Amino acid sequence: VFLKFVILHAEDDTDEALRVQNLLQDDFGIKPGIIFAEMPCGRQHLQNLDDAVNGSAWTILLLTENFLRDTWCNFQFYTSLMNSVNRQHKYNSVIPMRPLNNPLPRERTPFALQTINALEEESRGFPTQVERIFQESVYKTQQTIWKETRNMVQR
Amino acid sequence: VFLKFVILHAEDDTDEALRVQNLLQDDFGIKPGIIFAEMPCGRQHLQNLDDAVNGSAWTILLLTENFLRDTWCNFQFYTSLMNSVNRQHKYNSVIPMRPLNNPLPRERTPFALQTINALEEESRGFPTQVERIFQESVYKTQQTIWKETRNMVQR
Amino acid sequence: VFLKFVILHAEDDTDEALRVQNLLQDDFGIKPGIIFAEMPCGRQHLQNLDDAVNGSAWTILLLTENFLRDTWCNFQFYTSLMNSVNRQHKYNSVIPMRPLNNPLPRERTPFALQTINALEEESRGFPTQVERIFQESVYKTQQTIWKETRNMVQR
Amino acid sequence: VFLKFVILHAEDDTDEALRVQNLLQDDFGIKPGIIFAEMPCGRQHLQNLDDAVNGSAWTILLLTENFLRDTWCNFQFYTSLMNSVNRQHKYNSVIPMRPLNNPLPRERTPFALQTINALEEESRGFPTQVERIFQESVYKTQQTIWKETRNMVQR
Amino acid sequence: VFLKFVILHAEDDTDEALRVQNLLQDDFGIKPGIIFAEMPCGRQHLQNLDDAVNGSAWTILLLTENFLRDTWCNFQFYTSLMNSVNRQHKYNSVIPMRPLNNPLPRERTPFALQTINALEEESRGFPTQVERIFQESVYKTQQTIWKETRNMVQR
Repeated sequence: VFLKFVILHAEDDTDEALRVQNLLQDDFGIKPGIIFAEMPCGRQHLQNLDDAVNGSAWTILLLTENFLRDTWCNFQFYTSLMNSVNRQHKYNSVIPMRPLNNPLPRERTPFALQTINALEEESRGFPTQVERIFQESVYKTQQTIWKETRNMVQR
Repeated sequence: VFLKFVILHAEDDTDEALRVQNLLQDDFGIKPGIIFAEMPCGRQHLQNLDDAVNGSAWTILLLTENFLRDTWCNFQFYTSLMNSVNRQHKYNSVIPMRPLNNPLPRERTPFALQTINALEEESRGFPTQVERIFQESVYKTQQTIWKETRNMVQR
Repeated sequence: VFLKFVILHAEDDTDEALRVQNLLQDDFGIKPGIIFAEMPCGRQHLQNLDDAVNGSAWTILLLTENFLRDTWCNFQFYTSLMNSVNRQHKYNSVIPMRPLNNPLPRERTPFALQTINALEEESRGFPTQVERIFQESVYKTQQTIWKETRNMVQR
Repeated sequence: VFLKFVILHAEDDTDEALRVQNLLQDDFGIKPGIIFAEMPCGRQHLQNLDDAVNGSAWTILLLTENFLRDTWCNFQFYTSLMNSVNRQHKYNSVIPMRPLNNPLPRERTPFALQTINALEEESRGFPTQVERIFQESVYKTQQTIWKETRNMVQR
Repeated sequence: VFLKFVILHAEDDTDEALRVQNLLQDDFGIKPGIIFAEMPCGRQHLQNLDDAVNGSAWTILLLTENFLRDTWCNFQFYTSLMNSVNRQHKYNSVIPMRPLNNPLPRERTPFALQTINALEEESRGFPTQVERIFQESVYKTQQTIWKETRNMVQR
């Protein structure tokens, strides 16, 4: 399995993540895709995070007003940022998007996100920019590598 | 005999274990499966535990609010954890699941369980994640080995 | 009589038990202490086991390579494990220690022991950890109770 | 007892841990401090881990080239990470430090560690940064709480 | 602690940063001051960046020929630029200075820096312009605020 998109969320906002997940899968037909919670039960969350980073092309940060309020949440996506930096194959995989439900405002955004275009479903821009960018060839390039990039790990 | 699932329970909660056992067997058709109490009478509980660990693919921890309250109960599943660690054939066989009847809360969970996805029949997630995971091939792989893994013990 | 330590051994290894017994008594001055064989002649072994469990603070499992090879040997220390679980006064009295002479290896250890720190005279650790733990107050606490715990049985 | 530092190590590297332990204790006078192996014999390793987490101010990860190669080793420090996240009293207690003996290289570091400053005795930086940080008041603050934080557990 | 100056550098050029740091501290007596590497060990680099931005009056960009060659380096000082824009208290705190060791040439400078006076230790100008500008009152103004600006954060 390899995902077109993965949503990172706080459990308080899983309905929003789902809603987004639905919107992503349903409207765009962008499937398969996983939210952090679904990852195989009975395993370590950390290990699933690492595997999840590998298994997803793009990495959606559900920028909910209190997404930052829980410390470990800050820790989790930090590693994702590095992974985008580390591997060309994941370059810009980390997609900050303000939710509809209580988006994080610009007043206090962490500067790191301020340096990046943070999207929003409220905006006219989001769907056209996704359409223009999140396309077969862009995904095809990523997955084609991924599979062989993990065959090495299974030989 | 080899089990798809084995439930570990405290005698105070055997009705819940049964109910779960029924739900598992009845709804999913996941049969055969045993709860700790049923193991052959007249034998040592410890020895049955060891054999039970071998005889079951997955190992359900009935995380009842007072499941931890009895010390030996803590001892019992500790060994199961090791067995998951020890043998690939039992990797993640230990499935922490909060019951419906007075589940153990997150306030005081033993950190070890906190590191793991603990399931719950209250959740929307549990049945779909089981369906996606607890499937013929996954069980087939485990049992196929088990039988020969014990023929060695009976030659 | 109440013992600081009791050694459980197979007759094939009594020299090792003795050697250990000597080392324990001689080096540490930890006296008195008994090995399973010495228990009063002409009595039932089982009954001596029960009394021996009561009469000893700590309970050394001479983990010789074939200590497990004789079935009843497995049965004997099983009851000791329960007694540690049953009585606070005997909590952790059961001390698995790999001998010098052909210690049981980690390859096949019974998982129950794997969950526990099993000591070894080969290690640098064993003597310092004993010194730090097996001390007057720890023993004093146990014996002080024991005596009155059996006066009840003799009134 | 409460420790200024605790070293987490794989048994293959205990000499390095010791050497580090010596260097820490001897050069800086930072005493007392324990390595994972020393924890009271005859007890469960897991339980000692939990108590060890409580008993130490700082938590040194002996990042030896094969420290990650053993799975349970990965599991162990995962819980420590959470404990740093969970309790302010342990904030940043988890100190990743590359050993002298075959340090883990940056080529394959687990991203989580990549997000953190990992120290190294090879560097000019390590001793001055410790001196500037690991100081009476910082330790005093931690221990002063710890003692009362466990008096609650012993009342 | 509050710094007169902070140097931002790539690890390949730490000797230059040090040399500059020495020159700054030694020649001008401008102390204390920190280079990016020194920030407290065991913490997140990003968080230290944010705190470092607050803790320094002026922010030296070690414009080494390959300072831009590493992408995240570009990201880091971008946030600093904003902070100068955001807060009057940090207005022009960001001081681009070409090093002695392989300075970035004007041929390919990023236009943003081209709009700004970029200093150079090779020039006659640098020391007199620093003397005329980096003076007690200018620093006094900044620190006096800083301290109370963080008392708000610690009340």
